[PDB]
Amino acid sequence: DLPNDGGIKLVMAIIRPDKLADVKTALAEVGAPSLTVTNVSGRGSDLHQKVKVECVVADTPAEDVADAIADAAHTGEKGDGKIFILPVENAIQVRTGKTGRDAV
Amino acid sequence: DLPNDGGIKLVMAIIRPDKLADVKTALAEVGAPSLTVTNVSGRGSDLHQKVKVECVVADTPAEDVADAIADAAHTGEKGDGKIFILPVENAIQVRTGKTGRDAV
Amino acid sequence: DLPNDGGIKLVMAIIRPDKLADVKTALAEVGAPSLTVTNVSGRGSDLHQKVKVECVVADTPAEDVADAIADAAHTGEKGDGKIFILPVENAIQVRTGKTGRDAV
Ligand SMILES: Nc1ncnc2c1ncn2[C@@H]1O[C@H](COP(=O)(O)O)[C@@H](O)[C@H]1O
Ligand SMILES: Nc1ncnc2c1ncn2[C@@H]1O[C@H](COP(=O)(O)O)[C@@H](O)[C@H]1O
Ligand SMILES: Nc1ncnc2c1ncn2[C@@H]1O[C@H](COP(=O)(O)O)[C@@H](O)[C@H]1O
Repeated sequence: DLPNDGGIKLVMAIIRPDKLADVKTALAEVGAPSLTVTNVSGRGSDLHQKVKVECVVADTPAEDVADAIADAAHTGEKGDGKIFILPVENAIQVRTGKTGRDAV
Repeated sequence: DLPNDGGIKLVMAIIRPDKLADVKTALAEVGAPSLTVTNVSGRGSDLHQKVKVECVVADTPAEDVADAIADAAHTGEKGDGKIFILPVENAIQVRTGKTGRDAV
Repeated sequence: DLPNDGGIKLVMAIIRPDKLADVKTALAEVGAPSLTVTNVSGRGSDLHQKVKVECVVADTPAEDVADAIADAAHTGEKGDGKIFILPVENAIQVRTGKTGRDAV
């Protein structure tokens, strides 16, 4: 019935640093603006600089958030990166102590 | 019977950098001192600097660890952050090769 | 039948920075070269510098990847770190939009 089967998901993307601006805009547009960003490096297949974007979601289908990130991060060249979806079992809002999907 | 249903959990917190000291103390007090820290930035709702604290736990209830972090990280102002709990299926101690919940 | 029960896994290692070179080589040798690296700090049991290595895998058994990392990261001294395995529910290749285990 509910998005994400009434649960919580972590959308974790590794993308090109120069695409972060467009990804932020895409996340806002899809209604899930919250995100955490980490400077990382990697290789697919000397490491290349990338950025990790993490969005924990509940109200918004994880697949919709992943699509929004992927569309904005895309260039068509090797090195564009990947998005992964992981399960999250609980969430706690530090300011209030509120827990569960409504804390996300 | 066992804490965390006899399994392993990742407690992942995104908090204010200035609260890391108190969070370290709280983690020690609750008996789960091990942690990994990452410099990150984010927004909720220009990114703001935050810190990610990760604690993989087995012997200590994940909820107790989350509460300890949340209490120490709290200020009452927007920007205090969030704690998320994710499942961990296995753990390996590099020094010994020991595996399972006892490796955590 | 398939590796990882036909699913996807995240292998997340926290190791000594000076072992990253040997870990990269070990990952290539085991046939799972892709990785993402993060500068982190931590304590087990003043934080010490460590490196986080993340490998999302499907075709290669997660346990085999963990063993490869652990062998290369090992020194025998306290501080060698840990490897954790987490479930991943989906993967998307940004360049192509391809999804599922074949996107990993
Ligand atoms: N299977 C994987 N596991 C971990 N990180 C990955 C994986 N695939 C891609 N990455 C990250 O995403 C970046 C771009 O991937 P790619 O477009 O496949 O070359 C890499 O440099 C890594 O940082
Ligand atoms: N749903 C979320 N997903 C990812 N990161 C989040 C989320 N909510 C909060 N954060 C992180 O936590 C910080 C503080 O959150 P807040 O107190 O909600 O403004 C943000 O700047 C982000 O780094
Ligand atoms: N249970 C844990 N949760 C989170 N990080 C850990 C844990 N155990 C070890 N670490 C990380 O791994 C590093 C080395 O661990 P150790 O060899 O146990 O002292 C620490 O400094 C932390 O960064």
